[PDB]
Amino acid sequence: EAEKWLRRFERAPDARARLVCLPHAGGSASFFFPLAKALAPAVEVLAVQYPGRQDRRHEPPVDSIGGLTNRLLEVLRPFGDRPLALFGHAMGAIIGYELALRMPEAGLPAPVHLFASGRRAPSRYRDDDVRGASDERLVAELRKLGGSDAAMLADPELLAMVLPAIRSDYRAVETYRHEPGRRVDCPVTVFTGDHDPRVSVGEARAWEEHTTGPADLRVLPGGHFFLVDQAAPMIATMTEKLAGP
Ligand SMILES: [Cl-]
Repeated sequence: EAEKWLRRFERAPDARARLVCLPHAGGSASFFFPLAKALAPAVEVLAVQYPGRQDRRHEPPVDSIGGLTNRLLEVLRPFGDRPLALFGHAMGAIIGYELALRMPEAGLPAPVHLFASGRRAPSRYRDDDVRGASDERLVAELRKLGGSDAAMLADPELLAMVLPAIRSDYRAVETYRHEPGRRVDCPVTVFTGDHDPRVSVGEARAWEEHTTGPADLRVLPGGHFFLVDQAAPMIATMTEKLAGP
């Protein structure tokens, strides 16, 4: 079951760290294929494939962020024989955070780093009536990813197969409620787009309130999907953070 959830596009047997990579609500494991190539051999990428995406399109979407986290903790166990860092974008950032919080009590060594991309701090909310994604937002964000994910849009048969799950997960993201007063103990490095309407700089810096460790905010040029255009400076930052304590 572990490799149905986790895709290893580039084996790196001598890697000093594994990086669990969690996509946004629309995204699939394949989004992270170039990162896997980029980070190996020093870091081994484990790209997460949520139920309902790509090859898992026939599976029902998860019941909640809580449930997804529960299921992912069990899946990550076999991979705990080396240090785990988490990278997540938007929805993925939330799950990354919840994983990080739960890992030690679940019987995994504490994560070595949390990279939170394109997401306001877990304690930060907005009174904006956003309880899910509009169809126009959903499609816009798929197009932005390019690759196999954007390709679905010219494939209405396959799009029909994955839409229910993607919609459900966007609703999960807005139904999400953090546990107040919790902090991870690992370093948190925050990536955010300078003109992302969904994440303000204050909201991004507020991740410092969710760790007892160092918090490093990096604002990069771009919107909600800045990470596509800004992969190089991000990868430079990630490789350095993961090359030391
Ligand atoms: Cl999302």
